[PDB]
Amino acid sequence: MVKMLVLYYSAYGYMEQMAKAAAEGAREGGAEVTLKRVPELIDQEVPIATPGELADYDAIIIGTATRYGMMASQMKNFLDQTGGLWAKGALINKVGSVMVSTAGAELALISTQWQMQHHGMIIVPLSYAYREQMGNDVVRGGAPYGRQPSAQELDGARFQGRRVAEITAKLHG
Amino acid sequence: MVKMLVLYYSAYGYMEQMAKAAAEGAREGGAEVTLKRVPELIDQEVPIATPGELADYDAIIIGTATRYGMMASQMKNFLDQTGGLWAKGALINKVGSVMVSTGAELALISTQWQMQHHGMIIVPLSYAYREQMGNDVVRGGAPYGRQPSAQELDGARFQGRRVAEITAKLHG
Amino acid sequence: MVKMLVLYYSAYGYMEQMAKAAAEGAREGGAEVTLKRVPELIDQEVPIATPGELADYDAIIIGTATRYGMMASQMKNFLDQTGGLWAKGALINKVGSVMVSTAGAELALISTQWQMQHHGMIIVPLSYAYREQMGNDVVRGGAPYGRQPSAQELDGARFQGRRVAEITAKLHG
Amino acid sequence: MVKMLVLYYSAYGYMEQMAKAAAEGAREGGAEVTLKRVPELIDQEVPIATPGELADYDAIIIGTATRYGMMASQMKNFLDQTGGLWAKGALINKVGSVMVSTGAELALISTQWQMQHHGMIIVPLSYAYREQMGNDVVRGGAPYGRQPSAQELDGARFQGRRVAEITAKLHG
Ligand SMILES: Cc1cc2nc3c(=O)[nH]c(=O)nc-3n(C[C@H](O)[C@H](O)[C@H](O)COP(=O)(O)O)c2cc1C
Ligand SMILES: Cc1cc2nc3c(=O)[nH]c(=O)nc-3n(C[C@H](O)[C@H](O)[C@H](O)COP(=O)(O)O)c2cc1C
Ligand SMILES: Cc1cc2nc3c(=O)[nH]c(=O)nc-3n(C[C@H](O)[C@H](O)[C@H](O)COP(=O)(O)O)c2cc1C
Ligand SMILES: Cc1cc2nc3c(=O)[nH]c(=O)nc-3n(C[C@H](O)[C@H](O)[C@H](O)COP(=O)(O)O)c2cc1C
Ligand SMILES: [Cl-]
Ligand SMILES: [Cl-]
Ligand SMILES: [Cl-]
Ligand SMILES: [Cl-]
Repeated sequence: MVKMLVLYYSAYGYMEQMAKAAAEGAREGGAEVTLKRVPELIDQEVPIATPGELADYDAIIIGTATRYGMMASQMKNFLDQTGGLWAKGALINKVGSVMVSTAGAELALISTQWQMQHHGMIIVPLSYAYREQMGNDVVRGGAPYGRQPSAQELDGARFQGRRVAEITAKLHG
Repeated sequence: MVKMLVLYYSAYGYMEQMAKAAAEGAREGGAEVTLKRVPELIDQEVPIATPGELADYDAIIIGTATRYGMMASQMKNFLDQTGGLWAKGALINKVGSVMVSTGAELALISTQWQMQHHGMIIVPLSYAYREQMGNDVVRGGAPYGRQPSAQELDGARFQGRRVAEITAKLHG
Repeated sequence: MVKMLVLYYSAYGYMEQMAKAAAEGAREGGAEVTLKRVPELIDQEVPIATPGELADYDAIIIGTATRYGMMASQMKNFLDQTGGLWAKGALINKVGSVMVSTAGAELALISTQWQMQHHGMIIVPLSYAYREQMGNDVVRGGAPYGRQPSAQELDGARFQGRRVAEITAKLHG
Repeated sequence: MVKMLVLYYSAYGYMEQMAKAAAEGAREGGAEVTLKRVPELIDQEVPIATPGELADYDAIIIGTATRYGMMASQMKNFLDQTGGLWAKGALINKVGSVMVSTGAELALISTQWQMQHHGMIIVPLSYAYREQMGNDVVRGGAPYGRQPSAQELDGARFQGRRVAEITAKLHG
């Protein structure tokens, strides 16, 4: 099995739920998933991650709450202490993906993906067209969509997780 | 073999050379490569691409000249005519990569934005490796010194081959 | 009186209404306002603008519809033909401001403001804190807020226009 | 006189020199200038600034060193502690400007983002003038040639004075 790290920062519990969704989706993708959160400057049942352990995974999904469109200082400060890993090129060709929350945050997405790109990580974006197709799909199936994540957002997170998982699996097998 | 499109816009021939380098590297990666340029609004021997043919490739490398840090209008206007492909989701899970020439970070971000919204899998530059290269070629006995330098061309080749191999692994 | 140009691109009539609001607000700011739209690649009573006329105004407000978070090709193509003006430095120290529509578009705002910045134009941003204060204000006054622009958005546009106008007036008097 | 704060973060002394240049230029613009640096997480003779004092100035110039194209964490962490000032709207209509050192367009965009959301009036670089400068000093008889060059320092000074005069006009 490929190993995936779901690393998140949640200020109000939203991004945590999104992260759990992504992790579940990734487990359904046949990956060994570990859920962790970044240090502070809330579910304590979730272990706190270290910057140096990121090289121990084949894929890394980063999700973070946002403040007025920018990265949360916690996630950015966490990723800033991965200079050694960068110097080694330890994260090169590892699969990565980013989730952001505004509970629009394009700048945050760009910044997080910037830090991930400079590590040489392969980036898996959102499936936008599919995510707008989803409403029509669930309408056809007989169950239309309609601070706390909706069903559509969670489904999107799950799908994202599984997609990243399968892609990683393809890259290792 | 996986099929790759090296699509470029060059205002003065720089990005054309970079594109040829990338295409060569991709050929060395065991990929079937097609080199094409976007329409205007100088090498006429290089075929002009159509927006709708992008779905016919397993991987797409986009290189563009930049103006004061932004995307060239040609490339953006070309990519703006892929609305149908987006609606179909024709480019989802296709491997992509971006080269930019003049710093032009904003252009990189915009091009990668358009490629991301198509759901394309993005392959970035190997930055740490790109600083390692100087020391490498110094150890080898051949240090690096309008027209791309040897280091930049080698970087383009490496990028192309990397994308090629990644695509091959994703399709094999 | 200071002269202001309200230049806009509207695909579906939203940004046009926002632009009219901004223009009215600017007139209330004591400025001589001219409303224009960029060429195509819809109110034909509104004159089409030329790239070279931008130097004839003390202030320029740019509003544009957005496509998946990016600038509309019309506005960008229009601003791309102002190379001569840039070469002269004709727009240096002229007051500028940007409105964007998604009928979030942070990247579009950044790009438009990028083109305006490289001309050396003085940038007047949105009054964010005031714009969230506005709801509470109109609630206190006895008239709470609640494809087609809402009352709050139009009021924001008007306020923006007047603010830009007064700032420009201060810079010329 | 209008009051201006030149707030900077320097990792290796470059942005410190740029900041001194900007402060000098602003003094020549008839402004009362205070030079300060952000806290850490080398010149101890330069006073350390507090997040809440930013409202005491008519104009604020922010200069910061950059790391791989992004904002330095120090400056961003400092500006993140101005939530109260934002809630009050204390920095609305105050004149602002940004200098960045290494291309670092993303850092410029982020810093200007934080300054914009405070409602600060933004004064950019004079780019066309900054390419005019070389030809100017060539005509004058003194062509330009880790430590900022004469052209960069002159640019910093010009920026400072420009911001100063603009602020003075906005308060006069
Ligand atoms: C996530 C991340 C990405 C980085 N990307 C680059 C890079 O693209 N180019 C580079 O020269 N250094 C990069 N670095 C290294 C830093 O920019 C910095 O040069 C290094 O950590 C040493 O910094 P210092 O000696 O000034 O403390 C990166 C570091 C991190 C943590
Ligand atoms: C490169 C590209 C990316 C696009 N990404 C999105 C997207 O992420 N979400 C979306 O709703 N539409 C997306 N579109 C579709 C456009 O937003 C637009 O709706 C389409 O071109 C037709 O719109 P129009 O009739 O207003 O011209 C994209 C189109 C292109 C060409
Ligand atoms: C809105 C705008 C902003 C520009 N900003 C810059 C700039 O910051 N630096 C620069 O060298 N040229 C700038 N230019 C000029 C163009 O980048 C370009 O160099 C010039 O128009 C001539 O281009 P060409 O000879 O390749 O056609 C700007 C042009 C426009 C229209
Ligand atoms: C520099 C800066 C800019 C801010 N801009 C905005 C803004 O544009 N809109 C907004 O709602 N809050 C803005 N804020 C407030 C923060 O988003 C945040 O709500 C505030 O710091 C308190 O949030 P917290 O309790 O979640 O930490 C800004 C704060 C700072 C420091
Ligand atoms: Cl959250
Ligand atoms: Cl070129
Ligand atoms: Cl519109
Ligand atoms: Cl420095």
